Amino acid sequence: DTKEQRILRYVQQNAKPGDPQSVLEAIDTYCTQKEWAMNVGDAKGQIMDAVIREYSPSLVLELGAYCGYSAVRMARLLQPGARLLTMEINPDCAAITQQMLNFAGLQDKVTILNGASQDLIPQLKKKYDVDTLDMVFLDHWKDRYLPDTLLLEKCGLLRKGTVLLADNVIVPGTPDFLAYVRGSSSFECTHYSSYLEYMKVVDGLEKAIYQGP
Ligand SMILES: Nc1ncnc2c1ncn2[C@@H]1O[C@H](CSCC[C@H](N)C(=O)O)[C@@H](O)[C@H]1O
Ligand SMILES: Oc1cc(-c2ccc(F)cc2)cc2nccnc12
Ligand SMILES: [Cl-]
Ligand SMILES: [Mg+2]
Repeated sequence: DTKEQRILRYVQQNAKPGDPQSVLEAIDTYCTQKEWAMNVGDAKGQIMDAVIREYSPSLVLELGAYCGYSAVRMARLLQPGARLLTMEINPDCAAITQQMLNFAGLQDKVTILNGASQDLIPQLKKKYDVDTLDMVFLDHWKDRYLPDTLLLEKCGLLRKGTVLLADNVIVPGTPDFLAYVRGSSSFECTHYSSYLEYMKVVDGLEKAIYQGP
């Protein structure tokens, strides 16, 4: 089996169904003690929690689901009726994420889209009945942050005030995206310094609020 399957099995063996906090703790324990994995982690997760609570988004899009850690993190803090869409290109990870959210009891708040963000983003308005997004969490391959941001704009999915929150802007880094949003009059940017998941290595999140065309 794979690392991702081992994470899911550990959660099933150690966490409580319907208890998102126990799911997050089980994942963080496994990934601290057994095998490192690219979950956003508790340090950056706490910053995400604070941002989610501040903005109270009705509709959030996540790019990159992996095992569902960040989806559980965000979905547990959404207000009643608010929703998360998450895109995952790896079908095995899409299935693991669905099962993780099922285990956590958050399945009615989340839709997991199996496919590449660049193929799914253009279908959000027609197939998934999206008008505009309130928040986007970018946490997929780093070379897609800028192209997908530009694609979201082209597709009419951003509104004045849409909050982009980008993981890993220091490590591994996303140089084109970070330079672009910080240089653009269409974004108001703030940097939140933190640490790489499960490591004593500096990382950070960038918040970039869309200002319109
Ligand atoms: N173009 C794309 N569209 C959708 N998912 C993508 C993608 N490129 C990479 N990915 C996925 O992005 C994930 C990065 S890891 C995501 C971690 C997750 N947000 C968490 O914190 O828990 C991987 O599972 C990878 O398969
Ligand atoms: O949070 C992350 C961390 C890393 C990563 C990998 C290897 C290192 F050495 C350091 C950091 C990669 C990621 N890819 C996609 C989404 N999130 C990632
Ligand atoms: Cl951490
Ligand atoms: Mg990340």
